[PDB]
Amino acid sequence: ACYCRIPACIAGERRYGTCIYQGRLWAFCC
Repeated sequence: ACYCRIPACIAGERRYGTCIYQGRLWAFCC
């Protein structure tokens, strides 16, 4: 399962779609 976009190990994969929730997008983090 993928989490949201947070200043973390965002590398590896980059999600194109963005999640609008409280102003926080979801990057591909695993």
